Amino acid sequence: SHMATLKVIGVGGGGNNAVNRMIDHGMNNVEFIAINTDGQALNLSKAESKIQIGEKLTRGLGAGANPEIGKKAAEESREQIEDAIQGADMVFVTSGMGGGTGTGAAPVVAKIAKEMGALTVGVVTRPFSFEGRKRQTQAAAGVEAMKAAVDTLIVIPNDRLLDIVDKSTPMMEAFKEADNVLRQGVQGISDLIAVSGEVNLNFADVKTIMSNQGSALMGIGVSSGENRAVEAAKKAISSPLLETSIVGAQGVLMNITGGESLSLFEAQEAADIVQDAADEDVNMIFGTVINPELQDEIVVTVIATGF
Ligand SMILES: Nc1nc2c(ncn2[C@@H]2O[C@H](COP(=O)(O)OP(=O)(O)O)[C@@H](O)[C@H]2O)c(=O)[nH]1
Repeated sequence: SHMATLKVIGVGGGGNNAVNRMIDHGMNNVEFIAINTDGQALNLSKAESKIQIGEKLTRGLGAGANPEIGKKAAEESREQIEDAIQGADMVFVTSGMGGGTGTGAAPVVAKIAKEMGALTVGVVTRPFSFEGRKRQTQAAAGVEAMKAAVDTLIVIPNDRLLDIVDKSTPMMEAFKEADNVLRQGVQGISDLIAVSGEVNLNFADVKTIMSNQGSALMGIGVSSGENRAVEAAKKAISSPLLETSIVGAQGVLMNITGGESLSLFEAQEAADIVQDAADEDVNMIFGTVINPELQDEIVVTVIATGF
């Protein structure tokens, strides 16, 4: 076939939560896998594929906050993990850094995926500041292990969630907003992989921009009316949740989707917004897709790397 296989793997409590919320929202052409030391949380997982790691180590009661326990559980379940991953051309590993299962096992899962040739993308959170300095330091070590294990890594500091809520936004909704990064990135990459464009981008272009690239920005912006293209681009590159800014980006995959009214001029304006915002000359892998069922709506998908 010529259709890449995409899998999303949630490791630990936060990653399993992300998996479950993405499933609830509705995702179609992606295989979800849940990996955990916590048997109860895994029994509540909506993922079609489930891997309880560290069963003898932990008896399904969790790894605690020893990254080494989660790491050992993952390494001891390597074969199960590999069998679950087999067939994947692209693998998204999502996890909450700080704990023992995510922080320790997500890099092992990512390394396993990377050594099977899958384009391996990490989307991990850092703990809130109020969780303390030891938690944040452990999260940092986990983030560096992730960087060493993945093709590219998106970090979402939980503190940024305090910048998008008002005083009454339910925690559930804010966590759904954090998960939207991963979900909308997966959906955009999927659509781009699948849909032929007037300037065509395929999976190999995604690899070009994301293979062995370290830190990354992943964003999407939708807009309508006058100045829609510029505004969608600005939305795409200006997410308050992402640690990495677009500045200093050396590579960028950029796709623009619109109706049949999509003008070359406004696509140029969007690409200029992105190319200038980097404050650098950026290797842009650029694409355009005409979705005739859109009308006055323009969607700008951006993936930046090279920091
Ligand atoms: N955004 C978000 N962050 C989470 C969620 N659950 C946990 N976290 C964060 O991830 C860290 C690790 O928690 P968790 O994944 O449950 O620990 P582990 O499963 O033992 O590795 C926590 O300290 C939180 O900062 C979630 O549902 N959403």
